[PDB]
Amino acid sequence: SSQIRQNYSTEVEAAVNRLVNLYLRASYTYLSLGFYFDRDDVALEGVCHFFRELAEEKMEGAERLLKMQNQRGGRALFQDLQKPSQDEWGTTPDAMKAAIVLEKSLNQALLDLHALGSAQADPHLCDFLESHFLDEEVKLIKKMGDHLTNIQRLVGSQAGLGEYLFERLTL
Amino acid sequence: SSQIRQNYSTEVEAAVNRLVNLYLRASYTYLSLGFYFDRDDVALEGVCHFFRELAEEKMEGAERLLKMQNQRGGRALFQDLQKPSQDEWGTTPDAMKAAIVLEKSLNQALLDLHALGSAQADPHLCDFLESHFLDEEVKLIKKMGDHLTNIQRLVGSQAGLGEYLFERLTL
Amino acid sequence: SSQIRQNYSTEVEAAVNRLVNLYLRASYTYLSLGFYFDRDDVALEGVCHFFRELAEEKMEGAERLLKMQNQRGGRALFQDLQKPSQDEWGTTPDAMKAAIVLEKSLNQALLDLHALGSAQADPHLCDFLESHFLDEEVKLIKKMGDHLTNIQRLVGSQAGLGEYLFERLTL
Amino acid sequence: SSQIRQNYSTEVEAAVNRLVNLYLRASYTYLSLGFYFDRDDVALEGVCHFFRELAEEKMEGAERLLKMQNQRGGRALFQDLQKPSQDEWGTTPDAMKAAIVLEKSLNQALLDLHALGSAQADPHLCDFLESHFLDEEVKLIKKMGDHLTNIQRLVGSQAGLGEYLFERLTL
Amino acid sequence: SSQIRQNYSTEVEAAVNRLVNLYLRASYTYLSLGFYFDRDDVALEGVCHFFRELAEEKMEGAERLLKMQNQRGGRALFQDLQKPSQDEWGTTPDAMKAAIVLEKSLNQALLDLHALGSAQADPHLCDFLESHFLDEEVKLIKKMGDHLTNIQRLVGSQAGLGEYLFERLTL
Amino acid sequence: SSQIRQNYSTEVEAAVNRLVNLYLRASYTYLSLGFYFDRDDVALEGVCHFFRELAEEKMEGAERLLKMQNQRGGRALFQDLQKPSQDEWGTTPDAMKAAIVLEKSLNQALLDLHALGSAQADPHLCDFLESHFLDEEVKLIKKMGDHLTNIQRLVGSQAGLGEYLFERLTL
Repeated sequence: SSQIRQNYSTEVEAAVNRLVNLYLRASYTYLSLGFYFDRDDVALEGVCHFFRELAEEKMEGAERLLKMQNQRGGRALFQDLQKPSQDEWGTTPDAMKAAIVLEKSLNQALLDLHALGSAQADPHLCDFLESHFLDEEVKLIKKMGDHLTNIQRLVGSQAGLGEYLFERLTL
Repeated sequence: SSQIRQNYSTEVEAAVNRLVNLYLRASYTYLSLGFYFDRDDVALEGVCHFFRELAEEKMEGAERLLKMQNQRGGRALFQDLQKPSQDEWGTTPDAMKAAIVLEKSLNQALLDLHALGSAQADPHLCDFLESHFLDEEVKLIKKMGDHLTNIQRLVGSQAGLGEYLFERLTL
Repeated sequence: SSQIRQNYSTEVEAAVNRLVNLYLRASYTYLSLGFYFDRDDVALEGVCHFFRELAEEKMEGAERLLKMQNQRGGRALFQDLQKPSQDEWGTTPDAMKAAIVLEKSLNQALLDLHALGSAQADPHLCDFLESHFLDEEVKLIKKMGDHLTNIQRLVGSQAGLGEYLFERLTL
Repeated sequence: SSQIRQNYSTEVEAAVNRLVNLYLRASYTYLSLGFYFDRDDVALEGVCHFFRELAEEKMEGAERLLKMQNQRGGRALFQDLQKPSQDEWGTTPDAMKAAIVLEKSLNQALLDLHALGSAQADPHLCDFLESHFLDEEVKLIKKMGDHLTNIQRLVGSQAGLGEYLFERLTL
Repeated sequence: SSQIRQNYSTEVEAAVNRLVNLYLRASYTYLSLGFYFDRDDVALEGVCHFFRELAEEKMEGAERLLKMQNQRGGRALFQDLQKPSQDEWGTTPDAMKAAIVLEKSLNQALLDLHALGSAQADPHLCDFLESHFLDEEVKLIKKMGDHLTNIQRLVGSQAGLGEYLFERLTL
Repeated sequence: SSQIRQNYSTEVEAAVNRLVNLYLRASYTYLSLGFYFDRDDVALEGVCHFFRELAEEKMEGAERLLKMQNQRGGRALFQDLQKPSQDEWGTTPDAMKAAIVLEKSLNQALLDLHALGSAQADPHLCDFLESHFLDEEVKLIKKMGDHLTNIQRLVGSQAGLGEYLFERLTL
């Protein structure tokens, strides 16, 4: 029995492990999305950079969750990482929609975990998630939504031209 | 059919994809090894740092392989990542032995791939692997072997004392 | 008989002379491509600069080959330089396709020479080509393929507008 | 018909194209002269450097002519480049004599072109040639003549010693 | 049995030990050549410095080979060092010829070792030799050949004068 | 007969040549001792560095002796270098004892040579040895004796632990 563990439920410990898996898998998805936009027959460098930076941020989220698990006296447990949902990611709007779907699923897991900690009366967990995760998610999702609106407006006009202009002038 | 692909076999393309998977899985193993040494009941910060730095280096290897795949006109394909072989990693000597086993398996995949490129008369592949991978592996494995010899010499004497001294004065 | 020559075949010496000719002729082609984009009725300065820089790089390749020929004790022999294949180079996509064709032909001569040195057991030649030529070619061809994909996407939409935008925002 | 072309004869346009060819071929000759003095059995580094620098200057002359052709609304047209007149260039005095012969032939083509522009009442051409070409030629030829006199004086005495001393102390 | 050794043949291990001996003996030869040119009745300081610097470079080669032997898990084994082939080294041309003979013998041992590693499918060895040894040898031998040609040209004229001039103005 | 030689006996000249051989052989011994401590199964980096630095110092001693031989008008003569007395050097205390034995043998050769110069009334030799060799030896031997006492005290307690601590905290 842990020499430091206090007010830390087995349910929260398990939930944090699942969330690590979800962050790792999102990182993997972004690695894939990034290298797809690096293909010579896709060739949108700004889009590649966008998603590769997101891969690093998700990996950072997982590491932060793992650090907290140990701080609280929980034990990190890792599961297999399922490969990303697609091998090819279509056009800029397809990939940005996919990204928002992924982020919304992360945000919901965060929200579920926050509801669990609140039901378990775990204020440290609730402060940890609010400080480092919940606002970062809101801000990123807003940014993605802004990007989708701009991409959609551009590719309604002329699809190839619009995609090029967005990568050049926004990304 | 790729506008840039030249002298790049389907066998090498497939082999490079498998090697990416192997590097990603090694990264995952090192993340696990690192956070285990971060546990309040293990508490060897130098050892944690050692393995967490290795996680970053393996992730860097995977990214470099993916970049080359695209440079050559191959298509990156990702598979599921199997979880690390253990959930708990025992003592410093156990973990360092595990690390050498893992690295030796990476080095053999690199050697196999180099033999394949040589049989396919792919000099770019052979130069790529020699420049960025084969010497890094030799140097890392030597470093690990040096570490194991020092840890074994220390924990033969007095196991807890020896483990502490190694983490403090070498790592 | 040369006071320094060792392990350097007459076949490799001849092949290196042919490759110098091929590099010189590529330089000439790029000079032509560059000044065509400088015409008042073509007027794409970024495209001119792209090809004029490539003319300098190919001339650098020839000089490096000549320096090695002398280092090894071979004798540089020069042949007539055939003029470039066209007098006028059409549109940006036409010129970029022509460039990829030229580079792919250079890369194949490099690959052939590397196979010859390997059959002659000439490791210095094989290291020389890998270090200074084979990776530069792979990277340049990837860059060109990226450019073609972007130009094609732009000129599918609206050809003049697309060509202008590419020269302004990528080149 | 060119939107910018004014007072620019078809005869001058053709003459400028021939002169580009002559400058390119002189550059080629100097590349050859330079790498000959780089041979392990010739080994006069100052002489190599002399001629390799001249190769760059002649290439610069060709580029300047091509730029002016486009400025005036003429169309650059390239022809085959004949290889240099020799494969081996003998002694320092032989090579310096060859250089003066080549430069005198360039200067005469410049003089002929200036006489053509003057007969065509093309003052821009006449100013262009005077500013960038005619005085550079006079100064270079004087320099070469100075060098020949010094080399001849030295190799009259003792030929190998004299050649070494000139390369060391003048070049 | 070595905890790190992988893909490293007993034949290569033995060959590397022989090459260390060959590098050490070359260092010894250059020490001798250097101090001979330091004699009050020889007195060519530039020549002394030339060979003493080469003694240091050969010692560096031996150390680099020994470091790699240990990196790979081989065991360094040292043999007696035979004294240099001469006690007195004649004139500058005699000593430079002797140096080229020695270097050509080193280069052939390197080439033989590279052929052995290639037959043993040891790509690390092959990359190690190419990176640090084979090009250094080619460049040094070219330099020596250049020096011999210059010395021979000078001492054909007037032997003492020529030897002095070479030491003063080249070395 | 030497234009500079004065008060320099054939006996001293011969003795200085023998001492050069002894210094060279000590250098060789230290190279061996150094690379043994570099082995992955020995792995004491401080000890390696200690002996490799001593190899350089002994090589410096030999060079200084050779320089003086020439200053005095003597002729350097080199003999075969016998390999070091062991291929493997045991533990830190074994190697430090071996080092003291070697240094004591060098110091005795220096003392013998000083007694010879004094019997030959060669004050320059006697001052040369006192200034650059005799005090360096006394200081090095004291340092080694200090090291042995510390190593012996440590490995009396717990041998592996003690050896590690000495390499970490003294070397």
